[PDB]
Amino acid sequence: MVDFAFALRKAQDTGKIVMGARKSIQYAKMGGAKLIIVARNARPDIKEDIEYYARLSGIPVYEFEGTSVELGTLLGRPHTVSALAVVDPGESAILAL
Amino acid sequence: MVDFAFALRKAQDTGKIVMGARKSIQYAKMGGAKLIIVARNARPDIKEDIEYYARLSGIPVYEFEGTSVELGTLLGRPHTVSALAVVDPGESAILAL
Repeated sequence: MVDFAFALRKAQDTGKIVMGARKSIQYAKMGGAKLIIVARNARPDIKEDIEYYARLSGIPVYEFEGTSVELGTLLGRPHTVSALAVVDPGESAILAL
Repeated sequence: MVDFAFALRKAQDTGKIVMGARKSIQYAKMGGAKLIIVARNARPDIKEDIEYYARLSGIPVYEFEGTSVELGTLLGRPHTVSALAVVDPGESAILAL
C-alpha cells in the first residue's frame, strides 16, 4: 500500500466504497469488492470473519494502522468505522501493488 | 477465485511463481508478488506469518482448499508445498476478482 489515506480519499470521492462490518463481510463472502480494509482494533471476531472469507475468495485485505475512531474520521463519518470495502477504486491507486 | 487449478497451471506455465514458505513470507513482507497462496494445512505459524504481512501490504491471500501434499502435486513438485507467490500471472486469470 502507498499513501493509504490519500488513496482512500480518492476512492471515496471518485469511486465506490461501502462501510460497515456486515457489508464488508457480505463482500468478502459473496464477492463484489476489490479490497477489504479493517481497522487495527476492529473487534477480533469481525476481523477473523472478514479474513476467513477474504482468503476463501482471494480478495485482498488491508489493515489500517489506526483505530476504528481514526478510520471513521478519515472517512468523514460521525461514528467509528471498523471495516469497509472498495467496490470501485475510481481514479484511486488504492489497489496498486 | 474461479477455476483455481487451471488458473494456477496457466500462471506456472506462462508467468512467474515462487514456491515455499520463506520465499512467500519475503514477498508478503517486501512486496513483489500479486497473490500469496497457502495450503489449507500449512502449519499455523507459517499461515499467520504470511497473513500478517499480507494485511500489512494489502497483498491478497488465497487459501487452497487442499493439503500441502495436493498442492505440491498440482505444481508438479516432488515434495509438499505449503505456500507460494504469484509474481507474474502470465496469461492466467488467477488474479481476477
